[PDB]
Amino acid sequence: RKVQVLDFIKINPAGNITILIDNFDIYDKNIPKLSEEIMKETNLYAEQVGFIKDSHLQMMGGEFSGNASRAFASLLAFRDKDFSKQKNYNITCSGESKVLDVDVRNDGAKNKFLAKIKMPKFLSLEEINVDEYKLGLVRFSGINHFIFNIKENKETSFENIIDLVKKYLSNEEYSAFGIMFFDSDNLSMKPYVYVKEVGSGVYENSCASGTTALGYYLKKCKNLDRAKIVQPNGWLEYIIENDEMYIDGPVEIIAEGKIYIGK
Amino acid sequence: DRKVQVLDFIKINPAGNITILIDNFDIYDKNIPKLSEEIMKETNLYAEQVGFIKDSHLQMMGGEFSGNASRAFASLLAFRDKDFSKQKNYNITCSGESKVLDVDVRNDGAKNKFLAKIKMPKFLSLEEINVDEYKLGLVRFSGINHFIFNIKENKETSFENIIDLVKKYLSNEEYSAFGIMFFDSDNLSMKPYVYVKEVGSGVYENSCASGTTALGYYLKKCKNLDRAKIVQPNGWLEYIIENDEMYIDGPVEIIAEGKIYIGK
Repeated sequence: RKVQVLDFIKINPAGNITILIDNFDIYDKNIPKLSEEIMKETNLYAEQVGFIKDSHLQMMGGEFSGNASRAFASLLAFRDKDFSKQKNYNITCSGESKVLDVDVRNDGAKNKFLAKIKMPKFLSLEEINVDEYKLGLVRFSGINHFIFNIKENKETSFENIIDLVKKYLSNEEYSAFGIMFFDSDNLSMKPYVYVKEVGSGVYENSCASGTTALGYYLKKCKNLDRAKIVQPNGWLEYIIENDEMYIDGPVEIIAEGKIYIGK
Repeated sequence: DRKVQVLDFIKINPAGNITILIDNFDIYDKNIPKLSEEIMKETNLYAEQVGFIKDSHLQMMGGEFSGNASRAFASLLAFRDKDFSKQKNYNITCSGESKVLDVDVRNDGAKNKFLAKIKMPKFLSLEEINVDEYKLGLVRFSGINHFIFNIKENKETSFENIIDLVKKYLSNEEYSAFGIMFFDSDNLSMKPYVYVKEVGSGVYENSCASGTTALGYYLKKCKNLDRAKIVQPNGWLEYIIENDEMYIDGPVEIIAEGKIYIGK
């Protein structure tokens, strides 16, 4: 059979492992099929994958990803003869209609960077009481984040909550949701993400949109304007300024070259 | 204090035992262990083991033999041989193996897919142990001692129960490592459980060529089974006993290659 050779760049945006495929039809029909192949452990590993063209980033499912957009912005600095310490890069991403002005700065090594990006605004902020648990609820365009504060609630297993949430959205149509298990003693967060297609949960290494939900929620409930939220395999800082949300974090270009898959 | 190191990498999938081979590097660098450690992280290029190439030699990150890695190296040689058609034998060497390794590489469906057969080290001991209520066929080797367990031929048990029982065996025996081949005769399946004193914990590998070898030896005595294809958690390897010599066959796919950037 035919082996298809693609141009790849592997990047670690604060643990949210991203692969970017270059010189590829960003609107190819088979993108979702080869994307899951690119991500398996039996191939190059990845938590997400995108297909770049000029200054656009076409995610595998037309979704917007703050972490992926920051990886793409750090890649343009990596490849820019003129980049010194700081430089703003304008890009576009599927799922966001506005041009994104990403502030990229050097973070030590030439492959290491720090990328800040403007994050979408929330559509609603509710504080909900489900059964005998308090939860935070932040509704975005596409995904609904839930904030479960470990300390502020009684002892329980995560699994009980993932099920309880799933019960809350029983009579509510959604494409995906997220539970941000938040530990106040540490200012840490374990991001959870269910989606309809996968039909199963996924504990991520870091979740940019989830950190904004966390951020919006700590702003309204505790008057916290910006903070650094440590996550399973990385960290992200949320910044609220002039009523605008921004997520900053580290980024690192891992590897670059060719990837051989079937056709 | 900021410096990027640029290495040539090849990512291969020898029956689920993800391998990264580094090319054109000093295979006797002091920093090899630390470089292998960072390259293996999930937050980096992912890998279960790292090798370092020099001509026809493969230098594993610690100086130890790996049948899967060697199979991956040979498959790479075939990948880069413009004259490889459908089958070709390749002569290579591997750290921790005093004898040259003639590897039989064959096409497996495409230019990146290969079937590679390799000769494996012979066992140093073969014996049937009987702990508490269960029996288990120890097949020792220079490095690791594998503990076969036939589940169809044993009473109802828990995997963890056995693991503990075996770990208590090894108390009075100095062991740098040990493994447990959970073998199911009905489906010819095998769950390779491994343990290391340094790690202090176990892992169920996607494949173990040396464990399939141990299984094969015990099956040749306990059944007179000379060869069989053993399905594993994320891959399959076939064992072939021939002229009292152990071979391991299996698939190897070339995943990717290019450059990797590591700070120093």
